[PDB]
Amino acid sequence: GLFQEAYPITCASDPALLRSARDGEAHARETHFTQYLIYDASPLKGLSL
Amino acid sequence: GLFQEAYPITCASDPALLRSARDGEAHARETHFTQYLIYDASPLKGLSL
Repeated sequence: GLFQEAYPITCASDPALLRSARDGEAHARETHFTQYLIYDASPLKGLSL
Repeated sequence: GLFQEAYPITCASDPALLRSARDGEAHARETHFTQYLIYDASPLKGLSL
């Protein structure tokens, strides 16, 4: 409410391309032909869940 | 004012190429067919910001 912001989380368009989330964003597949990923950017990044 | 110089920052032609510059210049893509990338050369390099 104070910042008027909203954090994205670990999400993509394929369960195929969701596989490269369990290694961090080092080699996370951002983009195949249309299939797009957005890594987690949040206070909740890197945490237990 | 003394050196008459100008430091280049991390900049590239493709957001394809920019993603590879994030984790260090060891395996960063310098260039492509006609695309090109400039790694950071600056007093600011290595820093948090």
